[PDB]
Amino acid sequence: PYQYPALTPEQKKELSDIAHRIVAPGKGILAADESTGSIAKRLQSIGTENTEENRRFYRQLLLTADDRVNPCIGGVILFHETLYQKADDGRPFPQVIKSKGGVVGIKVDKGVVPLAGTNGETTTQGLDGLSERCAQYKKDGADFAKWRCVLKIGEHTPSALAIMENANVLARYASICQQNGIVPIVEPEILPDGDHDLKRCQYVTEKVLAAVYKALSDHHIYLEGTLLKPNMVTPGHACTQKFSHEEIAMATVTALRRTVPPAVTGITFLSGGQSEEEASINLNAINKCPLLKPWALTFSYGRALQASALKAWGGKKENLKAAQEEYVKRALANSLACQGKYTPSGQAGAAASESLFVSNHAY
Amino acid sequence: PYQYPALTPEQKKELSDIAHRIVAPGKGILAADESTGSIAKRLQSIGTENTEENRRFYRQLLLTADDRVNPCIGGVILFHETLYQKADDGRPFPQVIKSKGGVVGIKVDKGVVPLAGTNGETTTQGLDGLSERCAQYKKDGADFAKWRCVLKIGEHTPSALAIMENANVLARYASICQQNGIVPIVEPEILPDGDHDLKRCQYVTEKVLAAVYKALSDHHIYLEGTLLKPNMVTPGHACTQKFSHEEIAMATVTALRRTVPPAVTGITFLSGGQSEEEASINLNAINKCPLLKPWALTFSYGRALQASALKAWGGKKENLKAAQEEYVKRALANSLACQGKYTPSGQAGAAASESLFVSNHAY
Amino acid sequence: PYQYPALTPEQKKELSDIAHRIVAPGKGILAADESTGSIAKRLQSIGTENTEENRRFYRQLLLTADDRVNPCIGGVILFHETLYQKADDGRPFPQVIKSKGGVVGIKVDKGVVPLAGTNGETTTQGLDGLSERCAQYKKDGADFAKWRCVLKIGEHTPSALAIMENANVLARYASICQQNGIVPIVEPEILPDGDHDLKRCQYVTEKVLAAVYKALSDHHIYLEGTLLKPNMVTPGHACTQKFSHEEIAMATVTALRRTVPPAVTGITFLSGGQSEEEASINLNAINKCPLLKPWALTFSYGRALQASALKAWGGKKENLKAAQEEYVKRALANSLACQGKYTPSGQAGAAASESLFVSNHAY
Amino acid sequence: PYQYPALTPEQKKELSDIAHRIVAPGKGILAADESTGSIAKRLQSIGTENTEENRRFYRQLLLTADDRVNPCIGGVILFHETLYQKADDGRPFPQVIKSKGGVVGIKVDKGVVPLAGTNGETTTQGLDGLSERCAQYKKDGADFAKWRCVLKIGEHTPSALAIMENANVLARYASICQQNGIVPIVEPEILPDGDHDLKRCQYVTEKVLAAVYKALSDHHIYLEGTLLKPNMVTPGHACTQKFSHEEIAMATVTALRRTVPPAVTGITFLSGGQSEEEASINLNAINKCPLLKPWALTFSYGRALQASALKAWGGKKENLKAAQEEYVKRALANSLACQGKYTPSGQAGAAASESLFVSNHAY
Repeated sequence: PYQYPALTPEQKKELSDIAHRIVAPGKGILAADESTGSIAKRLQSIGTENTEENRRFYRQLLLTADDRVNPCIGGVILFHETLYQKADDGRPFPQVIKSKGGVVGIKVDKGVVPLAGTNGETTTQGLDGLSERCAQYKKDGADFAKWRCVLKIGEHTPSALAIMENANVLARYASICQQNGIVPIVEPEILPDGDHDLKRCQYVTEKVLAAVYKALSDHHIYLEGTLLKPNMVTPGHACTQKFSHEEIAMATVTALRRTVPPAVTGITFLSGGQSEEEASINLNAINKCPLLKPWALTFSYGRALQASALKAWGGKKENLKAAQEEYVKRALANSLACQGKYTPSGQAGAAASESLFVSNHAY
Repeated sequence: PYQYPALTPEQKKELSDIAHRIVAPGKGILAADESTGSIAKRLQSIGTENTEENRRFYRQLLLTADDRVNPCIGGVILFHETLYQKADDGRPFPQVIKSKGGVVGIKVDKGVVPLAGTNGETTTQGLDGLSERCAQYKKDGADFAKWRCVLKIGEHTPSALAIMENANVLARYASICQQNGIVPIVEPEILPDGDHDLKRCQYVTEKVLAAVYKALSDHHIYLEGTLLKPNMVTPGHACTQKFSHEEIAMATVTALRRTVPPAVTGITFLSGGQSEEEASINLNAINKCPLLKPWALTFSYGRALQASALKAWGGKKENLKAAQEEYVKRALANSLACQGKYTPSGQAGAAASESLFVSNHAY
Repeated sequence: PYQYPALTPEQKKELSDIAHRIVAPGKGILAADESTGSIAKRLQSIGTENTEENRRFYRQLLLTADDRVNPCIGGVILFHETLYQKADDGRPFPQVIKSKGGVVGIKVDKGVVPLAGTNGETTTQGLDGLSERCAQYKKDGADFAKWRCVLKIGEHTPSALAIMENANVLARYASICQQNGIVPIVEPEILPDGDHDLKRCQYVTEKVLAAVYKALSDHHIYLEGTLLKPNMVTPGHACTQKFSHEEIAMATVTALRRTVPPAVTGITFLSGGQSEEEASINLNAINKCPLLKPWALTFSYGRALQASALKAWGGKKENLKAAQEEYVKRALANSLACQGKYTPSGQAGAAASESLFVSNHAY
Repeated sequence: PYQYPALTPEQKKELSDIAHRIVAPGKGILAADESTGSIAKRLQSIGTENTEENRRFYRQLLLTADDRVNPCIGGVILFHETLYQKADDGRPFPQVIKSKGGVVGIKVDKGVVPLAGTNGETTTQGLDGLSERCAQYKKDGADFAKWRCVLKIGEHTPSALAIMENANVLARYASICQQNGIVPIVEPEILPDGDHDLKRCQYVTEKVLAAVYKALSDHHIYLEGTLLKPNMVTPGHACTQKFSHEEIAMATVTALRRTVPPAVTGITFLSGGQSEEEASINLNAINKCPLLKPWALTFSYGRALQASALKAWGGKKENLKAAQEEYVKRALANSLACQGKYTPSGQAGAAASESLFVSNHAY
């Protein structure tokens, strides 16, 4: 083939630096990028109305937690709206995030759409005018993006077509962002739904990740200037067979070692329905795994960092402190987990948990 | 692989019928789908202002030509705007088109965007919410769509990446339309620019078309419910070597016979910068070619059906008749061409022409 | 991509001519290329010993049938051994075949080998020194070759890997033969085993053929200088649902029309276990099918042309005449079938049969 | 996709162990697998006759070097013939190799063959009955194999077709060996010929390696039970621009970090025409490179370990000692190089050399 560089050494340096800061040792990402539709089902759980102010107050609640949270959070994924909101102190949220030593990210996909002649499979859209949107977001302080593709395991679910099509769109999205100085987080999520065991998930995860990096290559994206946000290798939510945390940890790092090139700056796992505690224990075990792990293995959790905080808050402005405390707890635990230093459960074996939040999806 | 039908026998029948009527013997397509930006450079050639009324009047000029034009035009490709305009008689344009026995089409792509780490190569966007747009257009009377991808020949131009990426997006676009009862016209256009000869264009056209039908297959689209709008195989506009019309005709039908399955209802060629006359002569020779041609070989011209009409009109409402006459001339000639009955030049050999309209592109 | 011609116009002409003669109207191919292992199970059915002389006598029996057989047989596929044998009259068999207006072919693959990490799937080998072998066979009078790949339908049988791998090896084999002036018969056979219905076979056949022509394209083979030897689209041998001959005929020509380019000189079907009579009736119906069939639709049968002859012979030299008569019967019937003129059953509908010969395979 | 394991945990363990011993810290591989044709041009350089005894004596010369060589050589690649020869002491060569703590390997490909419609490109054959040959070699003491594919850089040389085809055959070869308990060394060699610079070689090497691991994945081979034998990233032999050893070292480990998964046990570089000394200095610098290198970076040299020894020997049995001394020198240097401990030149920068041996190829 032939060489026409996509990025200049200058643009390349820039992308590597951002990618590296987000995933610095002990750090992870807060994914607070629920669209108004999904946060609605959250706010609604605590009988609170889904109003812009309520959404703005809760995002603030999370984003203005005390400084114990600073060394733990490398980046925060925001929804478009929140990226233009302000804290009570009149500071735009990207400002409060940065001031606390965090990098701000923005979700840029426009949801999943059905794949015709498939068994309920899906791609995701959002490429139209993505370049323009990325240049603006860059101007407005965001340094990394998020695009989520969804795969599922069924009798004939991860259809090649889905694998090929999803891998290719992740590559297109990645290419566009890099051109605008935004570090793409590539999120090929294989859903925990179904009663498949550990090994079926590992096999499927390995086949999917292989396709994804080949696509990324074809499309010529600069790996060092990217993050990977896979699912951990776990049994299906309906599988009756039990597995320990090092069974899932071993399965996860193996799958990862066989597919993602060492040049990938880091992989930030999604929790997919796991309880806050269970999600921490698995991240820890992953980091305790004996095998050589050439990339940062950290977190990029949403509800796994938010369940207890939301529930503590319960819409009452009066519970702000108690809520923020619940979130800081989690942030600390996950900063420990992503270092294999998580003190409770989690350790080159384990098998604890207890909390729970999943739905026909996973997460 | 595994069977999950994309279309029902009912939806399949529907798509075949529409595809077949558009390309019935003696018929072709008027591509009158210039966006406001390109028609602007047209109107401007005849020192007329680019106003909605002027655009509406000129579209009307073409669309209300006398009934001699009815057996010649199977379909008309409209731009979004015109699809919602009315003729002086208060009739929506889709209505005047249909009443004259034509099927109305709508251009649905949102232009080309650069491919990073490529030599000025491009894909095209417009997939975002394409399903929704297609359902509406269907409601509003359109039965087929148009999406144009652009490839170019250079020292290293038709890069696989471009070929693969463009082929795949044509397949995605095709899949979505078929799901909404719209017959997709697949337009992989290889640009006439460069000083390449006949054979380089044939080779490249063969490689591109092969990729396109494989993609179409992977994506499971129903071929019978599609039209192909390729370029004819011609030397580059800058090639100093001369070729006869059967040299290009032979080169064109060969390239086509090696790549597009007989199940494809018909191929409607683009003129790409050829004069009205030259475009007619080549279409005719193509239809005079001795080889077995299992699909309709017809036209889907824009400026090759409009040059003389536009120039006759020259903005003066007074020249309406003289202008419409110029267009009807062309329509007749092309109805003859697509039957190998075109009486002037054009015939299993030929080499005439004379008119001219191309620019860094081709067309 | 880039142009480095594989074949010269001279080599191209040559390949087209051979391909066209084999499949001239009314003609088909006798596949008499059983290896010593399979003919052994044949000879053994009629309690005759598998000796070189017995094999040579029986091949002779077939190859020296009276002149009524001449306009019916365009080519004969021979096994390596027979290609070097002589008829009683001291004439090398390639000589008696040619003198009777037939083209001689040679099987050049070296059987199937297992595909690792697959459900009993297989490729086929024989590429090693294939070029050398082809140059010799060419010298020794053979003008076309045969290479058979085998695919099967199971809960997860036509695995992409098998499809991709088999398609690619067919392309490699095809490329080598064309370089040595031998017209490759490409044989992607999907086995009749399993209880799948008509539609599952059609879907699978369509997916396989699509892959095969894409591969062929990638590998740059000259289509016009090739023959295709697919399976007809039929239900599985274990399917309890009944289908008429036009159901299978319709299913077959549809599948074919969607996948193989009109440039392919002809498709010579394998019988795969069908009785001599049933095989004739299906070929006929196929040729009676109302749809446009741009290529020769003929036969390339083995046991479907030989069952009755072998059984008539029964090892006795005394029954030579009665045996040859049985074969000539079949040859005539199939010459009629491949013209849609087969007078008994077979006709744009039908549903007759009665004879039988299949085994864990199909054929 | 779907899970049908290729290897059992037992077979998997076995392959990992062998792979790991060959490439243990400080160890490398002696590639002494010249076919009779190439060793002939060697023996001939020192005006010695190419007789079985002369070939047997010289192989012995290398294989019976004193014990200083034992910790340095993890494996030895032998040609078929030598695998069945004996040392003067009546010991089969696989025995003397093993007794000295080495693993014996066997070259199993049958050379390169032209790719039709390509610019002098090539695949390699040797798959026919490869399984059988591998089972025998296993019985006869070999534990790893070698298969070499050759790619070249030209105006349009690394044609996709070549890349795809070569990658696929490496995967087929790898699959077969693993099934027979033999650790495949995968050798996609991009030839040093041409006047291309460092960056063109890096780009091409990155594109080739990406294709190779995707193929390997598709074919389901077990990475941990494999070795990679790439070329270092260097300018073309005809490039007039100069580069330092860390320029080539940096270029090499970057290219490697972007493409080969950390699960690959180790990469054993080929010298490709570099002098013994230059080859050592580059290996060292590679190991001195600041970047994270998750796999063993060692040597698998032929003439780069043999030049001086052969020349010292000069056919005279009398010079046995002086010759073996020259080889032991090199072995030691390379054991140091592959540890970044090579004491002369070589160090996170350098730019020395001086010796020379390349020909229209590279090596």
